[PDB]
Amino acid sequence: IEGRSRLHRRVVITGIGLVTPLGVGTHLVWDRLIGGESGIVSLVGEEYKSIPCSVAAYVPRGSDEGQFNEQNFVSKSDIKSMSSPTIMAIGAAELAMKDSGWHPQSEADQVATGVAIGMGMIPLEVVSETALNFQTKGYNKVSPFFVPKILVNMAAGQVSIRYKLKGPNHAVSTACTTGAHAVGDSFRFIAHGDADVMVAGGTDSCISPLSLAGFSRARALSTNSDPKLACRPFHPKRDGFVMGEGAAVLVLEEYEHAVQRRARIYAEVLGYGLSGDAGHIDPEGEGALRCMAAALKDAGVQPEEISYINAHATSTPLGDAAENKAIKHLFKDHAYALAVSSTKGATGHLLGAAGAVEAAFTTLACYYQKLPPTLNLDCSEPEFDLNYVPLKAQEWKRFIGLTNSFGFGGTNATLCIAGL
Amino acid sequence: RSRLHRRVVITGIGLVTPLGVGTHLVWDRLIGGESGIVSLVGEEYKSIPCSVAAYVPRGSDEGQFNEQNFVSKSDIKSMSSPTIMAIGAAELAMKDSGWHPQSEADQVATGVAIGMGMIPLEVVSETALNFQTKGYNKVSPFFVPKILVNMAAGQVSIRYKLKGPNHAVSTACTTGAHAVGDSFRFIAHGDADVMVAGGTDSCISPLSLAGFSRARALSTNSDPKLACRPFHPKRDGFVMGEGAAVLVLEEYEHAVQRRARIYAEVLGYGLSGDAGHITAPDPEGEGALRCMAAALKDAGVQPEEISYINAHATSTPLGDAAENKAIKHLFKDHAYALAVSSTKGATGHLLGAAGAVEAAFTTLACYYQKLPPTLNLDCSEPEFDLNYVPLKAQEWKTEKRFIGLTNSFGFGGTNATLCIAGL
Ligand SMILES: [N+]
Ligand SMILES: [N+]
Repeated sequence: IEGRSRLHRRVVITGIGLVTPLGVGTHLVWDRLIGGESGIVSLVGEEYKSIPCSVAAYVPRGSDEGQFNEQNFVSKSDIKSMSSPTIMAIGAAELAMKDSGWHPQSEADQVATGVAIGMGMIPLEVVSETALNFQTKGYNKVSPFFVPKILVNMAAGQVSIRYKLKGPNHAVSTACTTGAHAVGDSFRFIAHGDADVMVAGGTDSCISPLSLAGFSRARALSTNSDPKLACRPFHPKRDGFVMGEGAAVLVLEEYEHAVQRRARIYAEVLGYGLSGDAGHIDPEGEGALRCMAAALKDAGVQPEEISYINAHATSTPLGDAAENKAIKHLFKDHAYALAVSSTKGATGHLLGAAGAVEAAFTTLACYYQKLPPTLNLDCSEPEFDLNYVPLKAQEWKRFIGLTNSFGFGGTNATLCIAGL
Repeated sequence: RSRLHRRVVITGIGLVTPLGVGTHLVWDRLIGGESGIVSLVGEEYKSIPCSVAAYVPRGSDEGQFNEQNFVSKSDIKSMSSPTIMAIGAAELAMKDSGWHPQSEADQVATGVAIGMGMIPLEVVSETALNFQTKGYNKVSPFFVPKILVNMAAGQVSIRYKLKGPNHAVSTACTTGAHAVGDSFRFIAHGDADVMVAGGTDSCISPLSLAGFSRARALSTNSDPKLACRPFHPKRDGFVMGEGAAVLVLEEYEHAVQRRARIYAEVLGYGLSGDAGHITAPDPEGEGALRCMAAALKDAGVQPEEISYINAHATSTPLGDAAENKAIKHLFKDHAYALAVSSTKGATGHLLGAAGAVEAAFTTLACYYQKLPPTLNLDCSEPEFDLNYVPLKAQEWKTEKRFIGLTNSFGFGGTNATLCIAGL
């Protein structure tokens, strides 16, 4: 009546695929990130005069190495029935499986491999254009692919079909927290015995006048016209986030499964914490504290064992300060022994993909024992007195990291990830 | 390493459906063989092949949905129709459960997992027009919240002080089952002691119905009395419904200590992907077989112990047959000794809420040991030779444990099954 004990398995990360404003491809992206590079640029197009915002972080497109070329992954015929985020997700999943050396062929390997890829927001423009087409050209001009193009779970569905992944098929949609939940849920499915491998992550492409209008009106997007300075987490002059686009996918695998096939293992997922603010759609950051605490409890590790936090910090006056507070309250005097950085200066806020790209960055920090910098942080206010890895990457017991994702609607998640 | 896997029970249900509002009222009408499927009305729906749907009945009578009972007039303009229905369903579920967290400890011990299959499309297109015409300054600050899938779970959490795990899935027709299954796993794992779990969807509009008709998913039958008929020779697509279902899941000892009324125990949860087609089901039903088997394995139950299956069967030619094939394959000779029914003839297909409403029906089936019928099933092809509880409700008494399955299969080939049992 109190329950039964069951085997709870260890879970590792063996592959990473990245489609980001810093570029495409695992170690290329990590190099640029560590080298202090950024993908934030000025918005181009006449359609953007209607909005106060003038910057964003785009995925670089083209045929050079490190650029995104859709035609490498999908046919011209597929591009009509798939949204841009779905295409980005297929690219990232392909690169992740290649990075892992996992290409399931047998029925047993296919059924043992699932997919958990989330999306924060559906493609607004596709809905917008179809509505107008329906109203002016009639029913029979609506694409038969409209529904399959606009469902949140379609990226996970398409990756499953493309790579014949037949295990659990799951898609979360929790705004900025989306990518973190996808990795955590996958971790849990594997530990529980539902799958031996999970292809997990997040994707989003929300850069459009309407989307940016919506976010400008509902939250704080920076109005800074200088793309080199717009996004500055923890900085006195921070004034809102910068929208990015992209997809990040990780291959999670049961430990003995990985060892048996002699996979290269980046890191171990130790813990997963979740909480709700239950406040507003909190300057003390209580929700953030409870979520980090939950991840520590899940991992069975003490606060003093943590050496690195990849912060959610999106460059907002209230948000960055609340997270800083939650960190200080939880870690107390140990807060001064660890390092904290936000990589959003480099990628922008990738929304649905943010938690996944940052889980990948934390995974690589564990692997390389090196910390990506917080860009643009040349000074700080008294309350910001921690080591935020300002400007330049730093070299760095077991290496244990946390990565935080806090989303619209008060939904919070933290992942605890460690070196092996 | 081994870890404690706690037991999880259902202590409250709140239903907002085309059959009406209020869990036990809806159950009585379902068992009595009622349906909420009606004809569409208005020039707005001209030119679209589908002319039927299932609406939540609105008004101030018993069993009717009155928005004002749950959200204030000013709060309406800040949230979508699905969000409002989820708030209503959640309020009813927590009232049914007798769970209303007050202390910080009870608040942090209680989370929310409510999903949505699809955001109402009309807010996007209307806002787009408003933005193109009146400009930036007239775009609502609530537009983003209205189009985020996770906003139902967020609003329910704020409104009811739920500070535990805050989670939202969006897996089309499988949404509601995932929300319940994920909550089960969170409780069993120790992340929360109580979860407010379910699904909501309210997206019957010209554009949505045009979309699903173009994908060739919907019934083209103009007769609402006959349009939806799972397992029937003349089935020709599903009927879109709307609504919300919320269930209160709770750790077993937690429920016992407070003397909660316990409907049923959640035993198991299984998941799979067809990896076949983005909208069409695997004709072999291999995906369905796999998530049912996975549910039984999670539950520690043998096929021969299952007495009832609440089928996904939405009344499509290929879908219904593929599921029938999966049950026959998995259960073998025992397929003829269990009962299977689809309640979509009564509620329509509630999309994001379907897996949650049908988890609720399966739970009540366990509690009452009575099986809701498949409507409109007056005859069948030779391949449909099982007991589909045709037309009229059946009592299902056993001296052994009543154990049921509920299936949800969605676009994208995403499958889930829940295993729920009497106590
Ligand atoms: N993060
Ligand atoms: N079902």
